[PDB]
Amino acid sequence: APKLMTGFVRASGYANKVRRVLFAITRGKVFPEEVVKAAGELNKIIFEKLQEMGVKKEDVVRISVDFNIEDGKIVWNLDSLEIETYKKEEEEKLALAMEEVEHMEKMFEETVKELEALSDKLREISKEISELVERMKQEYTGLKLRS
Amino acid sequence: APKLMTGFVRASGYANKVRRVLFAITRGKVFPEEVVKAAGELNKIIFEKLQEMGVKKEDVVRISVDFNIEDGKIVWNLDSLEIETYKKEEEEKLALAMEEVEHMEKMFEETVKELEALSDKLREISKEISELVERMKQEYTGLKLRSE
Amino acid sequence: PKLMTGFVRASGYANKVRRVLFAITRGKVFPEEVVKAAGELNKIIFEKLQEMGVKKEDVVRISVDFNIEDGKIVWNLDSLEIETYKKEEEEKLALAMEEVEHMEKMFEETVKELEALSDKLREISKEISELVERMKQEYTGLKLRSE
Amino acid sequence: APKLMTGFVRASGYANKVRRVLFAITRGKVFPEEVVKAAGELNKIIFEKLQEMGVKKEDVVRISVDFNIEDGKIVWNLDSLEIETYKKEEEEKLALAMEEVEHMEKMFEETVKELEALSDKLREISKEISELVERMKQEYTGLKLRSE
Repeated sequence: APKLMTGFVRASGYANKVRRVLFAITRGKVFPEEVVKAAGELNKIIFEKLQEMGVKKEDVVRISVDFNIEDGKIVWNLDSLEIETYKKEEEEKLALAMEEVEHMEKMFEETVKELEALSDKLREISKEISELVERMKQEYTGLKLRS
Repeated sequence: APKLMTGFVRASGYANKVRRVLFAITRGKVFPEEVVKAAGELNKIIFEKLQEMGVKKEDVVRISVDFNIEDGKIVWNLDSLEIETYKKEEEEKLALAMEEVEHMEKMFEETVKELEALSDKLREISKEISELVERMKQEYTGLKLRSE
Repeated sequence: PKLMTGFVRASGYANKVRRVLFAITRGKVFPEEVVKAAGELNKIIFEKLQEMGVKKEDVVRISVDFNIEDGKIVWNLDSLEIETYKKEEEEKLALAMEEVEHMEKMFEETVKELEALSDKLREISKEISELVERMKQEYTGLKLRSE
Repeated sequence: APKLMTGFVRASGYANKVRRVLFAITRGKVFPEEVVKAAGELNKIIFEKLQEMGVKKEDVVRISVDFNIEDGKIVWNLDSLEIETYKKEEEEKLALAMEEVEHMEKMFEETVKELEALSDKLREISKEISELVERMKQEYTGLKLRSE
């Protein structure tokens, strides 16, 4: 029985961290659309639960839950889910450390956005090239076309 | 009334040349599907007129037809077609040129072949890379995804 | 100018310093100087860290001022200051940090994958440029790149 | 014995064609700089000779030369140099044909020019990407770097 776990994650972006782990865990087994929908459903549950524990933005949480993959759907036995909670005030040291993790992932996101912009510029060139190579075949040769 | 004319071309690769020229005079107005179809249709009509002339494959020929574009479609009155014939033995000098032409044009194809090989081999990476970026986005960021 | 690492497990403290050094200096110094300066201080730490008897599992905080001077990195060691946290004390913290390490190393594998592709690409590009030229030489009266 | 020959080529184009044929013939045997100098050297020699013959722009020529590769240089027996000329009024039919092959090859170049623009633009992204990858290595990982 496979198991999602987030480990120590600042509440601020617990939502992200479960999904991130969900993609990682189910890679290849399920379609991405399902991964988002599934994590979305759980994330909405752990939110209302987190409020019942009176959790603030700054606190650090922890998440364990079991799920099974069945004909390309992610189903979890919700009662196999457990949340641990850590008030910043109690574990001030850990709680800071977790803002540091957060900020260094926000920093990261800028880098990816850069990369995305390049890979985009590239598939663009790639298309324009491959497109043109054909346009030559047409006008300058008698080779087999793509028609 | 626009028109296609081929220019001096060896009988050997007459079929190719007419298709080459057609794309040219019709870029961005027609579709390749409609062009490749009409270029096969009109060159069959030439071929039956071509055996009718008794013209060999070492010879040289001039082709000029009128044509018209109708809602993306390609249409031509055939009694506008005009084929000139030039026997090898008569212009032994001319025919030798269209043979050297044809050879280098084929020699060119082999280079295009490698280019296509390169273009695709790239477009693979282009796609693998862009897809890896998504895979990163999903696993390592809170960024919006192709998926959502 | 001040590099600080914040909470990092003792094991990958080496990396963290350099990683951040690159970040802070980007553009201002050649990379060769970043590795040299980083390694120089990283040793100075390692030694000064053993004197305090720090295992690999413990967590640490490191702050040192430095100066960019005619393209070189100089730091006054006096400004350097190290906090040290025993796993025994912060069992909760030290886990979180180990958790980061695992994740950071999991990440390395993705990068390697990406490089693998960028390389395969640079190669393909170099070939295409190389071939495009060879076309110009054989089929055009165009100007070449050796005239 | 290696032997560069152009075949039928309009007077205007001779210059290129020989250089093109020299590259194609001596592939991987000599550095391009040598080829372009060598073609450069012969091409001026054949120009002088081409004026003596009184050849106009429109006429067609054929060229043959013997040459040998020595230590990475291209040397030719210049007395092996053999030219033929075909004034337009004599082969009026051939001259027009070689004119069309000229204008065609020029319509071609505008394409290679475009392709080149793309190849470059690409090479650039390759460089930018491949660099971005290194920056990630140094900033986000403890992997081995190009700087160790």
